[PDB]
Amino acid sequence: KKISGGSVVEMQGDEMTRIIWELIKEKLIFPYVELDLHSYDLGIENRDATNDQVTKDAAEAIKKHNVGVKCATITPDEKRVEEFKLKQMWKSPNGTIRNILGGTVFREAIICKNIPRLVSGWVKPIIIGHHQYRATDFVVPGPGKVEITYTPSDGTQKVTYLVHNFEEGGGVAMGMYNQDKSIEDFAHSSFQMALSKGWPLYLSTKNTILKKYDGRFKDIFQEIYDKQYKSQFEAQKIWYEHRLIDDMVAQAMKSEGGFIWACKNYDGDVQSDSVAQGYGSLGMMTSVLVCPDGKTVEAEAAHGTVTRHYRMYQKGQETSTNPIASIFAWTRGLAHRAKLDNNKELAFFANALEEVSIETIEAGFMTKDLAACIKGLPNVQRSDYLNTFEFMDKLGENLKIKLAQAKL
Amino acid sequence: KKISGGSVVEMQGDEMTRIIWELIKEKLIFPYVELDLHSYDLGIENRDATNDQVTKDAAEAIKKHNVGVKCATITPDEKRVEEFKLKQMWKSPNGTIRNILGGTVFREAIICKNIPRLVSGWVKPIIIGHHAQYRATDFVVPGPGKVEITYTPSDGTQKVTYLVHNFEEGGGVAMGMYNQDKSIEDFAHSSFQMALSKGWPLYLSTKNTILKKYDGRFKDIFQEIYDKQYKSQFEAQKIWYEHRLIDDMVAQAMKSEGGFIWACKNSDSVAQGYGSLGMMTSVLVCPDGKTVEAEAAHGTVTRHYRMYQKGQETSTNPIASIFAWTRGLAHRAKLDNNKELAFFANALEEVSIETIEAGFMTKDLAACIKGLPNVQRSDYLNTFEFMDKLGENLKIKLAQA
Ligand SMILES: NC(=O)C1=CN([C@@H]2O[C@H](COP(=O)(O)OP(=O)(O)OC[C@H]3O[C@@H](n4cnc5c(N)ncnc54)[C@H](OP(=O)(O)O)[C@@H]3O)[C@@H](O)[C@H]2O)C=CC1
Ligand SMILES: NC(=O)C1=CN([C@@H]2O[C@H](COP(=O)(O)OP(=O)(O)OC[C@H]3O[C@@H](n4cnc5c(N)ncnc54)[C@H](OP(=O)(O)O)[C@@H]3O)[C@@H](O)[C@H]2O)C=CC1
Ligand SMILES: Cc1cc(-c2cnc([C@H](C)Nc3nccc(N4C(=O)OC[C@@H]4C(C)C)n3)nc2)ccc1F
Ligand SMILES: Cc1cc(-c2cnc([C@H](C)Nc3nccc(N4C(=O)OC[C@@H]4C(C)C)n3)nc2)ccc1F
Repeated sequence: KKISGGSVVEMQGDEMTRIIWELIKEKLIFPYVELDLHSYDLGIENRDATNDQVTKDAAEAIKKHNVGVKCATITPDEKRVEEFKLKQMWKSPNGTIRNILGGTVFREAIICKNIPRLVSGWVKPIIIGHHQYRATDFVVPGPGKVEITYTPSDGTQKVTYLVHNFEEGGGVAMGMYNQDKSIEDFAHSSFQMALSKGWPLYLSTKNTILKKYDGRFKDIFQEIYDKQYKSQFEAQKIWYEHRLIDDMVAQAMKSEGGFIWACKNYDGDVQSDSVAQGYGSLGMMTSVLVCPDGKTVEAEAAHGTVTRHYRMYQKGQETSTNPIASIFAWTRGLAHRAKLDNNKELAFFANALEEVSIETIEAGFMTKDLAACIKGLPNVQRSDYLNTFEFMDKLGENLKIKLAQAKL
Repeated sequence: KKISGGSVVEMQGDEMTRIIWELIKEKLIFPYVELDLHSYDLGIENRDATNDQVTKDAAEAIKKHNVGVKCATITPDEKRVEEFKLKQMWKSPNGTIRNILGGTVFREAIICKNIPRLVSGWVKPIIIGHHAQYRATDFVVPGPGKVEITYTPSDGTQKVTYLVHNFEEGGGVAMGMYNQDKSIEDFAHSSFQMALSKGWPLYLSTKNTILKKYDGRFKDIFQEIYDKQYKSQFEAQKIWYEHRLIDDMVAQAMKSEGGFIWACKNSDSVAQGYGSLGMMTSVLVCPDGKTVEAEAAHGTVTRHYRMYQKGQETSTNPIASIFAWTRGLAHRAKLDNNKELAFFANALEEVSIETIEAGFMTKDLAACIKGLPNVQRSDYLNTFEFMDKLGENLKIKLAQA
């Protein structure tokens, strides 16, 4: 009866998202899909006990099965250690996975006709790809010479570059780098994303300023395009072009959306996440780690565990947490699984669940944050929204009807 | 009798803005104000004829007289070298001026109650200043090996060597960048001076959680300069200074109503995408608190100038160019304690906002309310009709006194 799903590496998480995650599987995934699930408990109470081995095991499993779906997890800080009696302030589970699997992170917001966009003209989502987190910075305490050097590993002559001669007083200095392989893995991930979506791709740099550094990004993309993708792109009526960041900002805002934007100097936490957080649309933002093979993906919600809401849930208070970015972690993983397995039944299910989600909201049934995008952050009434469990139920009902009406 | 405006440095420019700049002086400035006008022609052909000496002299004149008002200018590229048969690709005049004067550029959008904002909650303008990557040393790493950054103090008692990266698999790129304390101090002074001038609070944003040393130094110097030199001046005006992590600042700004100064350590391209470039001012604030260079945030508007050249009707927004004059004249009035000039510069800003708020505007403003496809010929005024309208309204405002 159920749809064959195939091999999927699941990762359980923490707090409010963990609550939502189970509701998704129980009400939206499992009644219709039978999966070869390879579940890992990346909850903090199990990550500490297993000495963050569950995190390492989860990562190797995604490499093996090619499809990973991750719940949001608590990234440990000093204050969290007192709450769980933590044996160590462990690494970020996402940092660990990214270091193991590699690849480019692509962000995408979920668009609904009745939910205003920051730029009203955006009817189709904009997808942003990006690799200062690698920088080595320090204080210069007084006069002296700061130099940056390259020492070949083969014993040949080191090359010296003067950064600055501080004649009077001190200041600050830093060194940054990028590996050709990382730039190549980013070009491949971006060209494959544009083909898998049927949208054009743009790369933005400041190669007029950082002529060598950014010039290398522009040349690598172009080299990979012309030799491995130009024909495949031209046979989909789409394209690839390099843009200076200034022209790209303006172009993006005058656009209708529906393009891929490979952004070199990009701070996703700020330019996407913080803007989304301030706009009140974090619950509608998705993230997908796309490895250079074109086979390995790890899909997740761009947001965190939603701690504030989880506390109200513990304190017996009613919550209205948006589950869409969480559902879309599942739908994006299942869509990629279907692509690999040539599974038309699974490809349809992933498509139908995304549509039910968009359609329910468009029909007037939504969580508090979505109601706030319409009415204004402080202007929501209880009658404007459905709570966490109420919304999941409405999605469930609409998913049933939609799947029954599709046979014909 | 006309107002005695005093010493003002003016820089004439290029293409569409040159046409607007001359209309502003003839129609809005010269009928009410007399100036001891130090006028420099930064038109591309004059910069070429003088080997860019006019640009350096204009900057020297701003330093001497403290007030500069600048028209947009062509920055030569390959296509411009050919178009004007230039002796060489002359450097940006703005770069030359900024290099000679020093200081921080603050951008500010002009708000009208009938004109939609990107974030509707912003009912008051946000003033943004960036620290100004351009003094970096970047290179290509040909293959495996170590990239290290070293500091050697002048005495020679020490040497610290930091690993940037040990390239183990192939090549890539690397770069080194720096900031002198003086440059950070100057940025703090301009920022505190801007906040004191507007009577608005100031926020410094950095990524000090990641660049703990590099950005922590910006955080430390701003706090130290504030505590010793500005804290009492801020308390007297009931304003405040605070540091913010960039992530929190962006979220906070999105939820804000505006009316603050934002010193950014990491707008006009956002204004261009939005279709509001003609409503954005730009002001270079020197750390001395005496020298100011005011201009529109936009360029010469070449696309519109080609239309004007071909007889075709143009609807170029002149407000940002007007606000370059009002801002410079208001600073001149403050340095000289000239109530009449202060009154004039403020009234010209009010007239501008009132005219737009009464439904008399340019195509870009009409497109902001309605959207460019739905814009009908009658929804907007052309450059010249709009300038005449502002002129009529200015005469009335000034007559009612
Ligand atoms: N990939 C991952 O695993 C990530 C994990 N985290 C972790 O999550 C924890 C909490 O982080 P925090 O800074 O609060 O970031 P969150 O994204 O969890 O929450 C930030 C705020 O944005 C709003 N928001 C986010 N998602 C939703 C949603 N689905 N529905 C409704 N509103 C939403 C809420 O606003 P309001 O409070 O106004 O309701 C929320 O408190 C930390 O322990 C952190 O380590 C953080 C980022 C990523
Ligand atoms: N400070 C300075 O002196 C600056 C000079 N420049 C110079 O200006 C020239 C033109 O550059 P360009 O890239 O076109 O940048 P511009 O800012 O001159 O124009 C870009 C576009 O923005 C819109 N726009 C800008 N100003 C106005 C206005 N006042 N009213 C209505 N719309 C406006 C128009 O859009 P639309 O086409 O959709 O109508 C315009 O074509 C170049 O030679 C460049 O070097 C550039 C920036 C600053
Ligand atoms: C101009 C410009 C844009 C962006 C940018 C950032 N993040 C996205 C996300 C991944 N996708 C998307 N797609 C459609 C709508 C939409 N959003 C929306 O309406 O409000 C909320 C959210 C975003 C503004 C966060 N977000 N797109 C573009 C980045 C730099 C820039 F300079
Ligand atoms: C956090 C954040 C901030 C900013 C931003 C950019 N530029 C400014 C300028 C200097 N001032 C100002 N002030 C009030 C309104 C306002 N504008 C407005 O509403 O539409 C037109 C114009 C600008 C968006 C061009 N512009 N302010 C804020 C942008 C995105 C963000 F995500």
